[PDB]
Amino acid sequence: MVLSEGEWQLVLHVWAKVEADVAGHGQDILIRLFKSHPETLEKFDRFKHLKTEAEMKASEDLKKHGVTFLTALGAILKKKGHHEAELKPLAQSHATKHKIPIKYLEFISEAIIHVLHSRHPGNFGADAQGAMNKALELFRKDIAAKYKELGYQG
Ligand code: HEM
Repeated sequence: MVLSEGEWQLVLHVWAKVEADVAGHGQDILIRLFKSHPETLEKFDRFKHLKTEAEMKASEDLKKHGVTFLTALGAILKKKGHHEAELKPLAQSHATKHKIPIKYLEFISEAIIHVLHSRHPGNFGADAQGAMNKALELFRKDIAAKYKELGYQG
């Protein structure tokens, strides 16, 4: 699939706001993911033991990982579709080291869209949400094809 330049502008316009508080957004997103789909928390051997949302908020480690994850996703969205290099090392680790099924990438996509809707309603109307959703669908599609080349799932 190919986004238009007007669709990438809606995605990078709301991302510019996210980047004013990277740690905050990375933390909200992971917590939302772990609350909504608790099974995903099991894939993190470093966080697995956190029992409540209050424990998750207080975790400095979780907050450091939210920064790492969001910064890597930002770098991919700023490429505007030309992200092949950035996707290779990410596909290799998530398929072979971490073993993250595509279904979980769909769950985190849902958590990203929930948090931006919540924190940025004026910049995340229907058209902006449709463009972000396309950008994450493009990312999931490319990653799924790389997973299949690497021998995982498909
Ligand atoms: C937009 C999607 C995602 C991005 C951009 C992202 C990026 C990252 C990055 C940059 C790292 C550190 C380097 C590496 O190991 O590759 C990482 C680590 C990891 N990721 Fe992801 N990731 C994504 C989705 C997920 C999903 C949905 C899960 C689990 C449900 C997941 C589980 C992990 C785990 C288990 C690690 C290791 C954490 C630790 O022990 O250090 N990732 N991820």
